[PDB]
Amino acid sequence: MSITSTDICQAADALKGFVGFNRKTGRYIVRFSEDSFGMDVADDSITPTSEFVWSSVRDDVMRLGREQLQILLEQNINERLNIGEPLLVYLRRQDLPEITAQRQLR
Repeated sequence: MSITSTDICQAADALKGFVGFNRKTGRYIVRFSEDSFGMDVADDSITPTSEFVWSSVRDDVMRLGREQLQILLEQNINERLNIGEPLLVYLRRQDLPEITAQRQLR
């Protein structure tokens, strides 16, 4: 339960599932079938939680918003989404203050 190494950044990829806002219960829920929702859910609101935690502030520069994890906390299913242990600790403290990912080809 201690803070991990840079691998913490990679553990953010371990999270799996497609989260979407259902108008039936009126909440943001996670499913594994994108085909499950018809016209009751906006497809733009359906996003893989893997990339949902990444907030692009530039083109190729994304910042990890750990507050996104609180939305997963609403679901309360840690094993279902597969939240890494580095992610569990990241909710509290961090090695990298904000996990930043950027790729350039210049």
